[PDB]
Amino acid sequence: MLTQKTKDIVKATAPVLAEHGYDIIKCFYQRMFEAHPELKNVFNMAHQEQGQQQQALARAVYAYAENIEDPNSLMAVLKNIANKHASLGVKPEQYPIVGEHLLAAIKEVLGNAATDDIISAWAQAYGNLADVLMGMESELYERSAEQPGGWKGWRTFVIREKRPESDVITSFILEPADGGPVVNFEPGQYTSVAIDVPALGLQQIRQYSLSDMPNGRTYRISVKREGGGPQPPGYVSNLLHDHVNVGDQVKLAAPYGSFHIDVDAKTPIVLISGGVGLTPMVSMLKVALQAPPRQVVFVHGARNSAVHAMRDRLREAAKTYENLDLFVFYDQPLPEDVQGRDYDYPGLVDVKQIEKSILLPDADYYICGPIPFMRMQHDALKNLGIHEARIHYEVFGPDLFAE
Ligand SMILES: Cc1cc2nc3c(=O)[nH]c(=O)nc-3n(C[C@H](O)[C@H](O)[C@H](O)COP(=O)(O)OP(=O)(O)OC[C@H]3O[C@@H](n4cnc5c(N)ncnc54)[C@H](O)[C@@H]3O)c2cc1C
Ligand code: HEM
Ligand code: NA
Repeated sequence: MLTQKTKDIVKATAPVLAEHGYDIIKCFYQRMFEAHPELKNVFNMAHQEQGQQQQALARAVYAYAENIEDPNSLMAVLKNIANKHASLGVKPEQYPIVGEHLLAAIKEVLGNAATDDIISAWAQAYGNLADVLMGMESELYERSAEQPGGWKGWRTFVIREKRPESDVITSFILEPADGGPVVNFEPGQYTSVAIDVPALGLQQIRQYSLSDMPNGRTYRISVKREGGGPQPPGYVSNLLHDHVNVGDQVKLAAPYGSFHIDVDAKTPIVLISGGVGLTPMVSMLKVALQAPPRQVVFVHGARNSAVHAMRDRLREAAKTYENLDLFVFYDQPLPEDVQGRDYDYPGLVDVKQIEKSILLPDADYYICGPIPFMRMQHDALKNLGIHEARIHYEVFGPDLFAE
């Protein structure tokens, strides 16, 4: 457990670790994979643009420093990570390995700046976070195992049907190879597909949202073909499209993810969507509009009228359900689009213009859409005094630029 002095060192040096985030992880991967090549089967071997990783890593460091004094908020941010780990199959025995190589990388990259007190402070941080995560992950693993149709680790599934949806999206209907029941899931949750990639000679793992509603015997995932041209094609999405066919088998993780409506609660729900179309959003919409009345507000952030399927399905739902408010934003409306009728406000979703409508007592906020969009709204809500534990966001579905 961290003493106040230790916490002060972490807070004072976070800006420096953030600064070298990308160089640190780059060196970390290099060291760890030479010592433990087996771990390449769990980590994503696809290279990402330096600029984006740096941003993401810097944000992670600042998030820790910002919530280190608030255990309630820290646990909130950690539960999203615990779920991702459970899906990937992260084990307790792997924490010491990651810790060693990560600390060696920090010391190497920081050079002079890496004093003895700084390394020890972050070594304690790592140890504390590892302790907490392992426990949370242990609980998740345990809960799944004891669920009807649940399991731990990988379970083999067979592709029953493969249905092309468009020129880039294809759906896969999966059934367990053992023909037994499959554990339920909540819309918003995902599974992880573990598959060998010939080009790499390694196994790779990727998450995919679970489509529709649970039926006790099959799952459906919708996969968008990634990459091409300027961008090197994605490994798993193209592999699934071109080389995984009806009859083949893949390994799946049991459902995980903290992003999903709590159908037990009776508090208000605020949904902020920045591009996600009817997939699997109608499933989550259904849950939100379930019995009995719950105060629901939907904020649809679209570009304009070109694609307006989600916009209409919503006005359809808003027409019927009484406790439902809908707002539409167009970041680049058309000449034929006129405020007050085709939409409510221009530009990207700006919660500041509908504060009266979203500042509901005891509300939970669910945000989906592009990653940059989700971060933006998350931060906007924090500025309005909303607690971390009340903000929920996650990559949801095959196309975050649907409408
Ligand atoms: C919780 C969750 C749910 C998800 N749900 C869905 C879903 O329902 N449907 C879906 O389609 N996807 C979903 N995803 C995304 C999915 O997990 C994969 O990320 C996606 O399929 C792409 O994987 P890949 O193996 O094809 O690409 P990777 O090989 O991982 O490549 C990733 C990207 O990097 C680009 N790239 C590759 N090499 C380089 C390089 N050297 N320099 C620069 N750029 C490069 C690739 O073109 C691609 O765009 C979800 C993700 C999460 C976290
Ligand atoms: C105290 C230690 C740890 C912390 C704080 C940590 C934190 C994180 C964070 C913030 C993410 C991204 C979360 C997200 O995208 O939602 C992540 C991803 C990941 N973590 Fe953990 N993690 C820790 C330990 C581990 C360990 C021990 C392993 C196991 C080998 C591991 C494997 C992964 C993998 C594979 C990913 C996915 C990204 C990728 O493929 O590179 N993590 N971790
Ligand atoms: Na070690």
